[PDB]
Amino acid sequence: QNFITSKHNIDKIMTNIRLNEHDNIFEIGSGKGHFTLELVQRCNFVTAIEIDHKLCKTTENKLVDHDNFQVLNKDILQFKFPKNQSYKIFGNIPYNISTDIIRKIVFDSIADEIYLIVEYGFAKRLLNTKRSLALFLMAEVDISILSMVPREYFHPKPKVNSSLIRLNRKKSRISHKDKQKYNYFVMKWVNKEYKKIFTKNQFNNSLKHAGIDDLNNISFEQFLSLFNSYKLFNK
Repeated sequence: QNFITSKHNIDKIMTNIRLNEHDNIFEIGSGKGHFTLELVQRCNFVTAIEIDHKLCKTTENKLVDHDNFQVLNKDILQFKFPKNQSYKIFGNIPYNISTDIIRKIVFDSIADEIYLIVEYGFAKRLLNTKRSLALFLMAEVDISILSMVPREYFHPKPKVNSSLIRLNRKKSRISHKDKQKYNYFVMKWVNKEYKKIFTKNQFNNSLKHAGIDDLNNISFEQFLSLFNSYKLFNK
């Protein structure tokens, strides 16, 4: 629900999306095909993943004059993305499953660049180093809010505005080796269960060592410093 159908608005949004003629794209949710139509004209090939079969049909009808696409009536959460292919993602996604979609495409796909339209508050949370999802994502991708999408652009009109965000894949900051240890550290840190990860002395030394003077506001680099100190203290 909450589709964007004004061509005028669609163009303004596409203006911030820098996908090119040679990129293969996976669209999360096709809606009635309003963005799908733009993507196929802009990009090399588009694979739209849509759970609702009627929408798949509508999208298909809207793109009748295009050949560089396919619509798959599947569940994004169960979809298996390519493993030896360069591709990007775009998605005007539902708030209710935003968290699951993003973990799915960031942790279970190798898309090197992802463009998503999410609620304004959700987007802000993804950059908040006090939250676990943000800390897990920042180890795999860089995140940036590109523009604000007014709720008037949607229908039904949501009660809050949205944001167009971009996630860029980068070399993981956490080795596959420190996976479990990182997951534990993140959770205990966001829950402020400091005692389970640092003795009082290690805690203070780690903070000064990371240059953190205000616990209520730490950069991701500072958090990584903390995780590194955590590793050192524990063999």
